[PDB]
Amino acid sequence: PQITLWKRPLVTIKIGGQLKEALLDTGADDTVLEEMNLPGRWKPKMIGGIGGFIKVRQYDQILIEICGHKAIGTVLVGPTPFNVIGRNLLTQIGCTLNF
Amino acid sequence: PQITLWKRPLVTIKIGGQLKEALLDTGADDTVLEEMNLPGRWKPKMIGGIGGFIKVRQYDQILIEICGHKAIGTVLVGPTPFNVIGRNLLTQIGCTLNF
Ligand SMILES: CC(C)CN(C[C@@H](O)[C@H](Cc1ccccc1)NC(=O)O[C@H]1CO[C@H]2OCC[C@H]21)S(=O)(=O)c1ccc(N)cc1
Repeated sequence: PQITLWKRPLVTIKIGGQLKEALLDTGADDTVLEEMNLPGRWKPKMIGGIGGFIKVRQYDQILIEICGHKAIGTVLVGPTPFNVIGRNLLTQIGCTLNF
Repeated sequence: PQITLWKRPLVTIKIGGQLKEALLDTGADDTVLEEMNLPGRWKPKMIGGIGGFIKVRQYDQILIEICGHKAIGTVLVGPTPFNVIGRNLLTQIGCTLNF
């Protein structure tokens, strides 16, 4: 679909069999989700945002479904203000910016 | 044009008679630019993201040219790691997400 930006580009995602709301975020390299239980092993990592750096749990090769489109990649879990879908997954679903 | 998301969506912008590089950021409500000494009045503001909040100066009705597309609106100025063009101006240049 084509998504205009008059309001936040919020979409429903499916991860770990649960539905959630997330923000399509072209300014994010990586995908960062709010605290949640995800299966599989994870490694401690750090990620930096506008306000500094936070501790996150890095899950690799996670299946996420974004508006029906499937992606399999890295998901960082930690104290983010919002579920953000970053470019690592936006590329998988074939997302581009157009003006 | 069409901007893919393999790499950061960096574009050249023109603000206050200066050329800068900035992210086209669908995850930013409002445009935030690295510290610069714009003339005119401003209002204090705090904006938050990953890592917490930063203090910024809110200027209104600032003209910005993004890849030849002119826009005018709110520009926040502060110690951001990156110039980001937010939805408040992305809508003005006709920018959409497409997948
Ligand atoms: C977290 C979002 C809901 C909001 N952010 C925009 C977002 O695109 C930032 C924009 C951004 C980009 C680079 C550096 C700082 C902030 N990206 C970001 O935090 O990404 C992190 C996860 O992937 C990594 O890649 C970049 C940093 C990491 S934000 O920078 O904090 C922000 C908040 C409010 C406004 N008006 C403008 C910007």
